[PDB]
Formats: sequence, structure tokens, C-alpha cells
Amino acid sequence: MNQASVVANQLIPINTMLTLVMMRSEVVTPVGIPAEDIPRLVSMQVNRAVPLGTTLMPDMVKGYAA
Repeated sequence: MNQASVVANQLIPINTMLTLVMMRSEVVTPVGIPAEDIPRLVSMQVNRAVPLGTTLMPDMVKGYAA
């Protein structure tokens, strides 16, 4: 298994605008937002709290479509 997902590098509070320090790339299951999309996620808002080590999923990011 090779596909990496975006994983929270810190707790991300509800309604926070994402910054690069908050997002790492990890091979996790289930698969979330592809790691290659990190640059596109900067300044987008999360619609819930994302604990440290949580996989970022498309439904957690306001305005995200792929």
C-alpha cells in the first residue's frame, strides 16, 4: 500500500484556516484527501475539530471538491 493521505500534524480547532504546519503526509487507512493536494488546502477552513493524527477527509474541509 503506497497512497499517502493528509494527516493532522496538530489539533486543528473547528473553523481554523489550514496552514502548512498543520498537514503531514502518511500512508493510513482509510484513505483521505491525497497528500499531493496539501498545497491546495492552505487557507481552506475545517468544519469540525481534527485531533492530532486524524486523517483529513473531503467532508471536513469547507469548499473542497476534487
